[PDB]
Amino acid sequence: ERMILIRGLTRVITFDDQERELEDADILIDGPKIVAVGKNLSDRSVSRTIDGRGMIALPGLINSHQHLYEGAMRAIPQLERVTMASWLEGVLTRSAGWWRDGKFGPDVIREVARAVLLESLLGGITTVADQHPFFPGATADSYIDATIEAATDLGIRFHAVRSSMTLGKSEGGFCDDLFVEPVDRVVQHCLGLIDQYHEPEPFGMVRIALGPCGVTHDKPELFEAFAQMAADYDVRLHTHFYQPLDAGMSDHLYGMTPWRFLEKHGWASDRVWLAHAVVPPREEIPEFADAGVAIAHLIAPDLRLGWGLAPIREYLDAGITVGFGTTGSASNDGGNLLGDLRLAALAHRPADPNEPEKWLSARELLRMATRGSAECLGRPDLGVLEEGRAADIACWRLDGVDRVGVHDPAIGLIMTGLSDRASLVVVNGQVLVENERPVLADLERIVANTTALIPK
Ligand SMILES: [Zn+2]
Repeated sequence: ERMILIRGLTRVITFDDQERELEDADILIDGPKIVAVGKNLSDRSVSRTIDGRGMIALPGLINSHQHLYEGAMRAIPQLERVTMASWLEGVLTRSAGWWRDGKFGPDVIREVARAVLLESLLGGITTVADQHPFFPGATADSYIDATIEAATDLGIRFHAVRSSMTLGKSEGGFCDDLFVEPVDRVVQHCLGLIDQYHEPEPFGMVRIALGPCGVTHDKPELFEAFAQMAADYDVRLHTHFYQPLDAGMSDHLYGMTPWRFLEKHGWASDRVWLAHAVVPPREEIPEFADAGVAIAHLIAPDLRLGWGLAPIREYLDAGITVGFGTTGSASNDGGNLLGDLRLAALAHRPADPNEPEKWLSARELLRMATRGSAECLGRPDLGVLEEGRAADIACWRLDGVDRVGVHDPAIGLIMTGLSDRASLVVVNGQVLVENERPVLADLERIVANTTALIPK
């Protein structure tokens, strides 16, 4: 009261239940929450007014699938053109080698996370779900502590997804037994993280989720423990889903499809969101919907790894929640969620060359990146510019020379531009970016410090 007023925004995209948009309108903020969205709001109890003229405001973008530690693994010549098998082997080899050489402990990961998460804020991303699977040694080291610390320092909203690779090469697994933890170690560790960090209240800034790498990378016992843990502590469940080699490997290991696996081990529920979902059998999609599972579309790695086009239109037709994410920077290789939406806008269209009404629109993509992702993460308090939701807001300027001649500013955010840099970004009511610059973080100092720590 002590309120913040963003006045005169040229366009507001709400993604509320009526899909309202507004022009020349205001957003009124008090503490962590939005008070009003509308024309000519009162500045009676306002301590600060921000000039929104020439900007478009959206809900803060929500990256429902990251791997922050991979920020250290960008643009590696040997991984430029690689199929999954070679790629995965190259990432595991590097994370294991750097770690054993003392170059990749929680303290390095903290600063790599700080850089990728600051990038995220600067890209208009106000919540990130990071899935960290790398816990070498005889004790679960403090990598998630490190990412939470970075996220907390920056003030970005954060879901830490505790991942693993519990299926050993012995038992038909992919990875070296250095990455393989006993299921009880993983379960024990997750219990402690929930107790220490999880903020279940509305507008909570740190949440914990439980996330096996996959149906063919983790023991079915882990899936069931997590299903129990999620019901008892009311947290959510995350895993990869229907990557191209999965159906065959699942059949080989278990004689069932990946979806049947999930059903059998307690994961066919509305506690679950699923990464990629590139190549499910079409017949199972109605079952996804009936179960209430959510799907995060990840166009950039699906393309980069040569996997192709997830049936997103089919998911939307079926009423399935669709969110959006970047995955990690070893398979993207950036954290630029907004830019990746352009990739999706365009790459999907050749699959349906004569039915353009099937193509994903700009507004559908922006909805996936905000409300959709919010729903993946089970956050009814995010992803929507309306009274009562979190004051998580991302705004871009529309008056650049590269956006001249744009007729619809929302389509324009996808279809035009030299830069995806946000102008104004608010998280939990706190202004963190203004004039395309961090207001509390030392951008240059963060770059210098993290750069020095990247393994060479
Ligand atoms: Zn992933």
